[PDB]
Amino acid sequence: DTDVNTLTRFVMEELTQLLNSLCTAVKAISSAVAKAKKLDVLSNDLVMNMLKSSFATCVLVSEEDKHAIIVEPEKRGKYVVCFDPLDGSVGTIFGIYRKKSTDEPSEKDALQPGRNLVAAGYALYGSATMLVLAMDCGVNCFMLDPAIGEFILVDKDVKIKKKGKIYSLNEGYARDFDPAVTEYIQRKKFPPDNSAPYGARYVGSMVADVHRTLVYGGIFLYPANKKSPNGKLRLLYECNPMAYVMEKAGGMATTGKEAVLDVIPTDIHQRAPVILGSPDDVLEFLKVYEKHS
Amino acid sequence: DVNTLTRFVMEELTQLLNSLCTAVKAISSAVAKAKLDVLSNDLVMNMLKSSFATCVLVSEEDKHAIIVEPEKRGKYVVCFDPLDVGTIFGIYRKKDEPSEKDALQPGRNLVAAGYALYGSATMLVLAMDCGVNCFMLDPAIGEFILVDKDVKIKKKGKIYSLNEGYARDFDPAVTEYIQRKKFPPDNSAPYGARYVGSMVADVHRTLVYGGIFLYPANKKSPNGKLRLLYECNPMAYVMEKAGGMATTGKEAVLDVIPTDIHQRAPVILGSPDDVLEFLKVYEKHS
Amino acid sequence: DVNTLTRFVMEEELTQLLNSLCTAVKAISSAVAKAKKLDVLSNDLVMNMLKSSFATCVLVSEEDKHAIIVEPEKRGKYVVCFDPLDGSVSVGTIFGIYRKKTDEPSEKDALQPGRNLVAAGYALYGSATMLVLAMDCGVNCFMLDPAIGEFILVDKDVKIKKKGKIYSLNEGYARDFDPAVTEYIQRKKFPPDNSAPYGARYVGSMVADVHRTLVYGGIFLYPANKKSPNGKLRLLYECNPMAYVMEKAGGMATTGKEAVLDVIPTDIHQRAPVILGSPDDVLEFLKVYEKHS
Amino acid sequence: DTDVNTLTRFVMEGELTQLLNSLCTAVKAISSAVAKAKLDVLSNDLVMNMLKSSFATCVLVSEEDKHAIIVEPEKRGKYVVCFDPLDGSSVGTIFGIYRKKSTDEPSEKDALQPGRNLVAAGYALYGSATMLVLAMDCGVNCFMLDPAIGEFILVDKDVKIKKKGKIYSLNEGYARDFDPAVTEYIQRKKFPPDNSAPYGARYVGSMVADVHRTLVYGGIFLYPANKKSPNGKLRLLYECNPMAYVMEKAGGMATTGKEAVLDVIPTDIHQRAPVILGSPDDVLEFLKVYEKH
Repeated sequence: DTDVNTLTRFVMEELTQLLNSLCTAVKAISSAVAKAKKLDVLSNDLVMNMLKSSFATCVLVSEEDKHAIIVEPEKRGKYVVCFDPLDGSVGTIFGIYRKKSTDEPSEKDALQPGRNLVAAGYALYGSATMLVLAMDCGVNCFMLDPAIGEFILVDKDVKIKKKGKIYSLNEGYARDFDPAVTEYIQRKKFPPDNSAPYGARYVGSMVADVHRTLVYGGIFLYPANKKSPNGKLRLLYECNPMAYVMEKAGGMATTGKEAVLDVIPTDIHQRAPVILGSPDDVLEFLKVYEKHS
Repeated sequence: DVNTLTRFVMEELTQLLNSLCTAVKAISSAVAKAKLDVLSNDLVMNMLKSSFATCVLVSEEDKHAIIVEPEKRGKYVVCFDPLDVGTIFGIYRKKDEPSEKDALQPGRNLVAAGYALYGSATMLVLAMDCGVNCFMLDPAIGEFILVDKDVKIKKKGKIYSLNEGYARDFDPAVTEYIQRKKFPPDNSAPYGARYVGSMVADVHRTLVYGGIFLYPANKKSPNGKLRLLYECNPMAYVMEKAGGMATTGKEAVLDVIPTDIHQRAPVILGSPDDVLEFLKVYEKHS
Repeated sequence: DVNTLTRFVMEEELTQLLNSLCTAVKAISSAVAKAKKLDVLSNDLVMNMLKSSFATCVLVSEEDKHAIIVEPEKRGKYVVCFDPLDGSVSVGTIFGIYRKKTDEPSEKDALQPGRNLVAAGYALYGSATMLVLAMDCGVNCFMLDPAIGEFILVDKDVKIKKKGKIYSLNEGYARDFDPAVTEYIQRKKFPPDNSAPYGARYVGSMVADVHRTLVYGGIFLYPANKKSPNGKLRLLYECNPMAYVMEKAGGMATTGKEAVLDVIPTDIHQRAPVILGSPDDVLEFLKVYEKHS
Repeated sequence: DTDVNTLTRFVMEGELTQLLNSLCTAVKAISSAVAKAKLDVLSNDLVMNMLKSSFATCVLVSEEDKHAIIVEPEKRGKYVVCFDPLDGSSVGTIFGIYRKKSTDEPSEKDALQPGRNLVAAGYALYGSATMLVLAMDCGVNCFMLDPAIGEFILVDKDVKIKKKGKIYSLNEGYARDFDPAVTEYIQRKKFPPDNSAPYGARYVGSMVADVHRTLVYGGIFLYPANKKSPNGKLRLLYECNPMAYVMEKAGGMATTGKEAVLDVIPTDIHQRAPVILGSPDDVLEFLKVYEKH
């Protein structure tokens, strides 16, 4: 009340400037969402302009642009940012790297594995706007307080449930499942040990589904198959930030054959399968997966 | 200049809906800055009573019907779910001393029904005899504003919506229908699946995008799980007034005659082609 | 349980009229916050809202040369005189409501003395939007709660202080004041009874100055001057509503010769001098006025 | 809308940015609390806590606290802030920012600089819209709080005051105590020697509102010395100096009657100073009369 605990204060304990400009873009997107393809492009412009104006970034990768944006040298800082400004048509997803090579900034500075992330998270636009921010120390949830236009810390050092009771994927594409996913889903509905079957939830928007997985536990799947052999979600600005949040909350995220965060990308827009969530549920999937390998 | 819900309704019932809108705005605010369903129940009850338009009030939260004190008594009976997130409501004219039996009317008797959905924006869908209209809460001025007139649902959709987690307990007809959605026999494209787990959100998506929503009966749950009076009937009335369908499997939800205010009903609703297709599967398999 | 203006009115057609007026005030409040053109915007809002209420037949506004006659299908039994954006920081809305007292509605129905008022009040657009409503039984204050978009009862049966310590007028017109005003003002600064001089306040917007007078006591004057020899403020939709609020709060409102509320108007835009506020202060002014006539 | 021009981005063109960012947070929180209404002690605590957390300040002087606050060494930065957290309790917040001049341990004496040494100064005015006026070496800029996104947005660049206004502003209730020069100056406003139009009078009674009107419409604002108060009534460090700085950067004047407010060398953090400020032609006419006495 008299000691507002804002995201700025929490992070202050260049990166502060970066995240402040991002919060400004998230608040503006939140407002534009509340008063509603056009919104996609305007969200992108907002995030690009705010991140450039922070003096903290040198390379920006967006879902909207084929090539990385290289920041003008007068506005250039040391961070690389990959973002999805309006995921789900909703939310915003971001991942922040430190530039590693010492040469002139280029698309290659964004090709780091998620293990190299300095900070990642997402904003979920709903009745309230929530911002989940993962850093090395752990995961913290902030809520936009619309009265004062600040993100307030509301949940510190978030940890995901060890085991969940919800599974989340688009089962309408069952005809195309690889056998491992088919059997894993069968075990959730027909538990061979006579325990209670899992409930199914699928919002259809990654940020909402992932957020519910974090808060309530369970598993979220956007898996590969013979039709989409690398999955559908984008590694740099969807899978890697979500995998980083999950891992820092004590969860897991795998493509099925390796940790999402260990994939070394060659293309800023490459896709990745992803299965993430409560560690016991992801382990159970990886166990069914290996059986089919 | 400003096309509010009250103006639409005027062109007593207006006083009832005005009081309901006040409760809905208060709940919308409480949801945003979050026992919450107990607060929400009190809100809707207190405003409905203060409207001088109601006599019998049925809520998900109260075991018995609330009878309105005679000073504040009006003509209408209201069944509502204050925090289903969303708010659901159904409004009947009474027809004798007001009592719990006045709420035991088939949904066919509804005068008005609809729901509020609390998201990034707060939407209110209102169905009356002449159709369905959609209102958005403009928080700048605190009024529900007309944004979609005479809403009709698509004839056929591309989404099916149910908790597939319960598949082991499914009725074989539901099992068969869902199988045809994923593995279409006539070589058409499979349906997508969506299931939020919140009935207002799932029904609203069905109204807007088209498709089918199911919370059907099985042998563990022969009457389904949703409540007829303050969940199924209002949603069914909205669906029918938008050119869609709502069936229990055996009959139209709106034609069920309740005997208890908390009784459950199976519900299958949405686009008419899709509900008809389910009914076809339902005929041949139990 | 929420104590709204519409609930208060119902427990005491007038309710639809006041409901429609509240919607216009809420909309004006928002346009003021996010701001000539606003004058006619606000007039349109009030005109359209009152017409759609089905409760009015004759509408008089500052912005319209002649009285508006409501189309027969939307007609009701009430006459409304209003200033939609008085003072156009500090602005407000002023309204007075009469019952039509014959034949076909026309301008003459608006020409009743303020004594005949059924309801009157004002909205003050500040950091909070306040609505003060006067009816037969007294004055009540409502605050707009923006979280829920309703006017909430905040002060019941408001009574003005018997004697205040603030006087309020534009002393820039000192050269044009008649001798009673000059002597009265001089008594406020140099009290012949060794009491403490009054403070002076003058915002220059009638609603703000009158609301301060109501809440803190004192006296407000807008006498005639050389360029405004019949007074400056408009009798029908400025002085009469404020005079009715004052009298219903136990205060007074005079032209000098007689009660504002007893003036019988001849023209819908005619002006009046006005002295209003705490009864001891207005009585002291009247004693000076009588001495000079 | 996609290139939001925030106070932050204007100031970035970074300890001063951090300081001003943290001040903006307190101003937004105060703005909301005023709208939803011990407010001055709450406001004071909010400003102190935000300024402390900024890591940019070392000495804080508040209108509310007898003694200066010395910032703990771990949160210490180079700036000295004098502020009036809720002036008028129409209300506003006033601030003046200095750079510490000294290698000595931070103390009350670091706040005893002439206003000529200010790095930044200004005020927030809470109303229907919340405005922030910021004066820096290069001039005066006005920002409007956009409540949709919780950011101060640049709405008017390089503000200049009118050369001559038509409004004078002071509390004429104190007339019995006026120094003869103020008496004569005010008389000339009402009875102009040259047969020009008399000035209008406005006096809200809140310094931020009265000064802001003076800035926007021109004219003159006076809280002068007299025999009872030889040093005026308003406070030099956190009222007179910030307003004098704003005025001079806008092309106006601000005098005690004997010298520029900004050139007074303070000896006490709470000392008073007379202040006469506003349009240059009007202040010069005041100084003509004051010299005469």
